[PDB]
Amino acid sequence: TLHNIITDTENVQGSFSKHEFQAETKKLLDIVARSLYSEKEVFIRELISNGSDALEKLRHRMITTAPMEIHLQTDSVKGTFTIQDTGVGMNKEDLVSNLGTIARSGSKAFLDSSSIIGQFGVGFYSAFMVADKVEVYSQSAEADAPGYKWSSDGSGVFEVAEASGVRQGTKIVLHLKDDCKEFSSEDRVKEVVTKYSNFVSFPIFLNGRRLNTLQALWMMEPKDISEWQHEEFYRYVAQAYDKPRYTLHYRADAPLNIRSIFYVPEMKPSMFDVSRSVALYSRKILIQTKATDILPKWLRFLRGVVDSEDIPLNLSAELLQESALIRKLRDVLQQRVIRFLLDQSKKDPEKYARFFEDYGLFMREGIVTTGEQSVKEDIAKLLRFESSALPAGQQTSLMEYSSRMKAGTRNIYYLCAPNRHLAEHSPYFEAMKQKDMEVLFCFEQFDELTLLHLREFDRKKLISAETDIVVDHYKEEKFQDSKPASERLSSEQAEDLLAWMRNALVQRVTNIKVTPRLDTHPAMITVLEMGAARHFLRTILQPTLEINTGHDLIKKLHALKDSNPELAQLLLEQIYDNAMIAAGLNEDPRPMISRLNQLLTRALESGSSAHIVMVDAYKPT
Amino acid sequence: TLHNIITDTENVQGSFSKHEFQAETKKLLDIVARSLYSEKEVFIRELISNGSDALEKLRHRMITAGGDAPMEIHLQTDSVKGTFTIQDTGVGMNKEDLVSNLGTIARSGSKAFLDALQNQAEASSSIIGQFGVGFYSAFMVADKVEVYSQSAEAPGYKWSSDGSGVFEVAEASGVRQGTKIVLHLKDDCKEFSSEDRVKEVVTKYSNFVSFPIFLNGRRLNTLQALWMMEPKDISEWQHEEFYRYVAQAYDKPRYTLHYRADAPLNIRSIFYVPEMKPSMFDSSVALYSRKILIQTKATDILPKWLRFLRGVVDSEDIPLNLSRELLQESALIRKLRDVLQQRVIRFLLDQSKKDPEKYARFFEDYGLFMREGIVTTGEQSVKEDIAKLLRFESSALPAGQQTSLMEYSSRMKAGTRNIYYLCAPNRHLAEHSPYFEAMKQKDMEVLFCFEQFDELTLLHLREFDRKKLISAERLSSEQAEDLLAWMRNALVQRVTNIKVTPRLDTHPAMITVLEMGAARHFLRLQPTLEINTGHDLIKKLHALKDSNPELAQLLLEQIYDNAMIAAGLNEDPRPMISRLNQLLTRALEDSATHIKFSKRDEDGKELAGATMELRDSSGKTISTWISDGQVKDFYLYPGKYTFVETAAPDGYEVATAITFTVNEQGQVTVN
Ligand SMILES: Nc1ncnc2c1ncn2[C@@H]1O[C@H](COP(=O)(O)OP(=O)(O)O)[C@@H](O)[C@H]1O
Ligand SMILES: Nc1ncnc2c1ncn2[C@@H]1O[C@H](COP(=O)(O)OP(=O)(O)O)[C@@H](O)[C@H]1O
Ligand code: BEF
Ligand code: BEF
Ligand SMILES: [Mg+2]
Ligand SMILES: [Mg+2]
Repeated sequence: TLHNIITDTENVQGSFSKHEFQAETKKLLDIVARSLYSEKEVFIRELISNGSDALEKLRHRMITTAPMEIHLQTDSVKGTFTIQDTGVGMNKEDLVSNLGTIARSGSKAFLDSSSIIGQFGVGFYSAFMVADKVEVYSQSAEADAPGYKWSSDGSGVFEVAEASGVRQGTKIVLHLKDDCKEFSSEDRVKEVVTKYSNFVSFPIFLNGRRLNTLQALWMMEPKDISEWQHEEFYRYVAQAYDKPRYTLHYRADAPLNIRSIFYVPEMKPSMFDVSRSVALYSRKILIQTKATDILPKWLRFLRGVVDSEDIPLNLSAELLQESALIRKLRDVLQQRVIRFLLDQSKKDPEKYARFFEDYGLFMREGIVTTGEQSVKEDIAKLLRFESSALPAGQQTSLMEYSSRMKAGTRNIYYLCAPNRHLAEHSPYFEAMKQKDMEVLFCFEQFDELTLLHLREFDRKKLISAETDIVVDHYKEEKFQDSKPASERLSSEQAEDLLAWMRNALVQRVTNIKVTPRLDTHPAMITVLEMGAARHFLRTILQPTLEINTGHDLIKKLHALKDSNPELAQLLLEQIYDNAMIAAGLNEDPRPMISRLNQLLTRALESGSSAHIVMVDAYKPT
Repeated sequence: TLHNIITDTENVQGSFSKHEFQAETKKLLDIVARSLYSEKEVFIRELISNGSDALEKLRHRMITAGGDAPMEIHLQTDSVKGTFTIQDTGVGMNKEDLVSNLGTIARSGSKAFLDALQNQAEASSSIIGQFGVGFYSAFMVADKVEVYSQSAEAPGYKWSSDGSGVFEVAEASGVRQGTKIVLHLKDDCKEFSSEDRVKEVVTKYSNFVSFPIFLNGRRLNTLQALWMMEPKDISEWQHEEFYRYVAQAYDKPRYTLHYRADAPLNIRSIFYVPEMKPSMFDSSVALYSRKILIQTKATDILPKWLRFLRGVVDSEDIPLNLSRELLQESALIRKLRDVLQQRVIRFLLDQSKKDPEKYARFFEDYGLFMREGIVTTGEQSVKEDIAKLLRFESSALPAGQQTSLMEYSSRMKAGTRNIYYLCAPNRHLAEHSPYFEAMKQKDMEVLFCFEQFDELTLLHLREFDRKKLISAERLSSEQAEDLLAWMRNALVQRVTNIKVTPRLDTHPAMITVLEMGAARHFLRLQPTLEINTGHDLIKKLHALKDSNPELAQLLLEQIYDNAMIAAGLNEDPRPMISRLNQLLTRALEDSATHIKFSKRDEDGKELAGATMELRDSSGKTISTWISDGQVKDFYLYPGKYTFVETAAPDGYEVATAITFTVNEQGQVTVN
């Protein structure tokens, strides 16, 4: 039944020889040049990072005055990229051991400055991605040493000679290959600096002009950032022209080190873009997330930045193609954002209402597409509704509903209608008012779908009014009519009428019934799973028609079936249609307009009238 | 104002030494085992790739120096000891090859083997390894690695290391032909001694590896790489099954494209379009190379608008990043994306011919993707490529029938080069557009674009076929004028115009709109109601406005609402139902009493030309008019009034004023 081959069979014979690992240097160089970094442009990042590190080491040495800066120069005529830093520079032994040895990083021995970027000992070789020839001039700041020129074609060997006129620091000259002339373009080189190296701690000059490098706001003390600095920084990170309506500046080292700023734009989101967002950093250097989480999909409306020292970097930079503790970070961020937004609702409900109006669709999306019930409920805390127990216009929440529920109660009742007036005057609400439960009023298009997917909240089942009305037939229909029996059809009249209606609506309705639960309305359509039926139509519903035998229209229909039978049927058809529309279960309303106009004319029938008459006498002469 | 210190101030002084690049072996091992891959689980991919390569070399040897051995990769987990073991029955390694290949970073025996083959040999395209580092991925997850290997030539060996710069080699007995690798897993990596976990990783990366893969004596990879087979030797049921696997889906593909080509690059690929339409409540095309997963969500190979496709793309010669989970930046990959874009467009176009019906359903479901593509791309040539897939309706065609921009370009009058469209919520609002009524009479055909984002699509399209798209953008004569003047006051802030028109027939009124752009924002407004003065409800409305003003208010409101519905401008009439019910009950049951006034001669025939006033008991003139040879209607409320003749026509005597009373019961008396 099983096919295995692996067995404990092997035994060592005699002694072992010991060996050291070695390297195929030529092929390592090729790997760094062609196979290590997925984008050619990052040689700029790597060289700037090296210059920044050389400057940090000098700064640190300076404590134990001169300028500390990084210069870039593009010669589009000579096809040349030059970078020069005023840092510690390198001696002969340093040029040989650090530059000449792959995976050797002098920026490690440096152990006494979380400012140091360099780690791997390969970044420098990225120059050979874009250059036939690389020359290095370095002057190890120190009374002893002289200058040096380091030189290589990138294959196999390199040569070093003593040099004069070498300024303190290091200059590196890239003779660009014809493939890569784009990096002798000033506009091109500028694009790259501001992409990866825009938060570097020393000034960078490009062809004599100082680049507008920035402060890493996310690393700084939240209380020291003014609203205006956030406005500006938002515009930078979101590449936007408006300002944030909310700003969340979150630091933690709790489960994981986190330094982050999130913004909600003041603009409403584009509906085009919704169907068609935060940057990830470490050590002030950009790190890529294409095809990665950081935030869950429903929080893609947020803009801003996340930095976490617990995220390891691969040898290139990207990495972000993971699920480890990213999934954790994402869960932490989601929780914190929900808490932030709940707090904004407390502070300023009216402002939150505007937020919810503009961004609520993201919450609904999040509830609908999550499989995790606890997450659905967390996000659900952000939803807002009106209530039958609160004045019109006043927003409430599932939490506040829960806190008004009497000790006995175990369900949350809701009603979805286009607006406050229609909900308040809904036949489904009239029926519910005979009970003493609070009803949530939900006015937005996908609120019902949302609550259907939510299903329950804090162990309380969500039930639509329409559903609850149906369920009550299968319990005690112990409800009394709104009007005394004198204002209703007698039983004999009700039965006679119903039997007529059943014949007139044979294959349109499952059954027809009187209900004591209506007041203003002549009838209503009921369906057990009303919400799901409404949802299905967005592309027969064993519907029940329930009539109010106290309503003027119903009573008139009773008469009409024996006086103008054809008019009675037209009326009946219209009452059903009106109940289907009120139920939200109506197909195209256009084909009913014909009947309605016809009905309207036949209903509306002048009379006879009283005449006052004046005679004009003729004059004589 | 500039600051530069870069100057040619250096000079080469004296002689120079030549030095060879070196390599810090210790640190480099750490880099592979720590800082190379996004996930630790990837050591399983690498070791299986190596077993596949070993097997492939053995298979190649036996073509020529034939012999008889089964070709298999075996994995074993031990959850008590915390070990992961992989064994292949491939070509194995002698002592020299263990020291050379395993002991030297970036040395690849498999690469050398590849370089010596005829490019035509099958092993040329199935050997995976290139870099000579994949093996060091074991130290990511293992404190100790043991390799037992027995070459196919004329002694077994055990290679052993902790991964800290040294390794040991000793002779070993009992080693089976091939190679066995035993990982003693780190404490934080013990999950790879779990069978279920290892199974997840094997199926993720290595499910299509050419050789049988066993785990704890059970076979895993039962899935053959359909994209490498001849399109003709694959059945519809194989596609359905493969689709479901590769898309993780449960429906069938509505469309299947099996594309092979050796052109800009080796391509073996299969694309599917799902049968199920997508929505809000919510995999991609995967990238492979030599049957191994590179990216579950391929990024650079397709344009974003084709993200609705599922399936797989495999290329043997696509340039891989060292991590094997990315592609290098490449002009070849750019060309590939362009080629695929064109192939899929070509395929969908062909499908619109073979079955326009089916393609019509496809365009309804996925058309938004095409519209997005046209808006987001910057190449005019490609915009017009994707635009060949668009369907609209036309002014020159019946309702509900689709046409392409090409078919429009077909029918155009010989002396013209302009594409006229009109983006409307619906057909009614289109056919009755002022701007379109222009193009009806003198000019000719207009595209009707009802779908959302149809507008900015064409705006972004700009130009198609070297041509330019441009948006083309009873009751008497005084009874009616009276009615109109009343209507403008009850609907003061609902419409910006009220007209009278002779169409309608069955319809008492219709809504028309000038700007379609507005109407969208409205259901995203300045309507124009137009009245049929021959319609019974309108003539009823006319009569009730004075007689039963409150009833005529409901009726008016209803006629307006009914017209907005008939124009598709109000899709959810819930706001009107309570009112409509009031209208019905009141219609089936006025306060003002109808009073008809006759001015006559001595024979009792109606007399024109008399100036008349009606005044109330206070003396106030309520109304002044001239008799015109027919009866005059008034509607008065309870009180006392007087009809006064203020001028008689020439040759007639002025009659005595007539005083009358209307009471609360609607009965009238002359006093
Ligand atoms: N501009 C510079 N000035 C001084 N030292 C430098 C400079 N650039 C590189 N180095 C030295 O060379 C080493 C190698 O650089 P690189 O290959 O990028 O590795 P790292 O990851 O250490 O930065 C560094 O560790 C540093 O000691
Ligand atoms: N299971 C095996 N059987 C025989 N040879 C192997 C096996 N695994 C690895 N090798 C040899 O070791 C070399 C190093 O493997 P690896 O570091 O993955 O580099 P590569 O990219 O060449 O596969 C291979 O080129 C191959 O010659
Ligand atoms: F700049 Be080093 F390679 F991290
Ligand atoms: F498996 Be090798 F490093 F490509
Ligand atoms: Mg560096
Ligand atoms: Mg390998």
